[PDB]
Amino acid sequence: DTKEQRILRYVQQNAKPGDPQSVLEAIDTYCTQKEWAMNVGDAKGQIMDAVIREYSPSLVLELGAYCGYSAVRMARLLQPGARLLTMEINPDCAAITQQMLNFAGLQDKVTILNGASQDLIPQLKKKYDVDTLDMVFLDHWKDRYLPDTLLLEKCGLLRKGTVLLADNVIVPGTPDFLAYVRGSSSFECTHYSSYLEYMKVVDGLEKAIYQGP
Ligand SMILES: CCCNc1ncnc2c1ncn2[C@@H]1O[C@H](/C=C/CNC(=O)c2cc(-c3ccc(F)cc3)cc(O)c2O)[C@H](C)[C@H]1O
Ligand SMILES: [Cl-]
Ligand SMILES: [Cl-]
Ligand SMILES: [Mg+2]
Repeated sequence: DTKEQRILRYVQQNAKPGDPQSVLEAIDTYCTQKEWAMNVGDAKGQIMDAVIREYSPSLVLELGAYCGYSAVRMARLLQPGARLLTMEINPDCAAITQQMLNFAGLQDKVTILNGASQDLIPQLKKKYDVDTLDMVFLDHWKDRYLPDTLLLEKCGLLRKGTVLLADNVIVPGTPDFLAYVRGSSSFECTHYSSYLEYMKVVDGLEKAIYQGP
C-alpha cells in the first residue's frame, strides 16, 4: 500500500466531493502533518493560480500528473469550455489522478492520458484534434523538460504567445532547460521565487513565453 494511495484515501475520508478547494486543502494537510509528497503545493500553487487567471488559457497541457494536485488546481480556474490535457506515464498515478479529479467534480474539464509524453505529444494533432497549446505546465522528470519542449516545437504545438510554466527550476532543478530558455531569443522568461512544497527551502517557477521561430 503506497503513499499515493494513502493521499487519495485521506482525501476521500476527509474532503467534500465536488469541492476542489476542499480537495487541495486535504492534500496539503496530509502532506504537512503526515507524509511529504511532491505535489506542487500551496506556495507555488498560489503563483500558478495567479498565472492561470492572468492568461485565461483555453487549452492547457500538463506533463506529469502524479496524484492530480496541480490538475485540480488548474482545472478549477478554467473558463467554461476550456480544457486541460494531462499526461502521466505511471499507470497507478494516472488512476489516482483520474479518481482525484472525479472526486473534485472536475472530470468534465480534464483528459488524463496514461502514456509517455514523448509518445503522446506527436499524436495530439491527429488523434486529439489539437491545433496549438495556450499553456504548458512542466512537472515530470526534470531531465525531460528540455527534450519535451523541443518536441512540442517540432510538432507544431507551440504558437506565438504559448506560455510554458515549469516547476522545480531551483530544486531539484532543471539546468539544461533553464539555461536553454533563458538563452533563447524564442522565449521571454520570468522567474517566480517561492518555496518547495511543504518545506522551508527556496524553489521557483519559470514562465517562458514562446516567441515563434
Ligand atoms: C522518460 C518519460 C518522460 N515522459 C513522461 N510522460 C508522462 N509522465 C511522466 C513522464 N516522466 C515522468 N512522468 C510522471 O511525472 C511524475 C514525476 C515527477 C517528477 N517530479 C520530481 O521528481 C519532483 C521532485 C521533488 C523533490 C524535491 C526535493 C527533494 F528532496 C525530493 C524531491 C519536488 C517536485 O516538485 C518534483 O516535481 C510522475 C511521478 C511520473 O510518472
Ligand atoms: Cl502536483
Ligand atoms: Cl506549500
Ligand atoms: Mg514538482
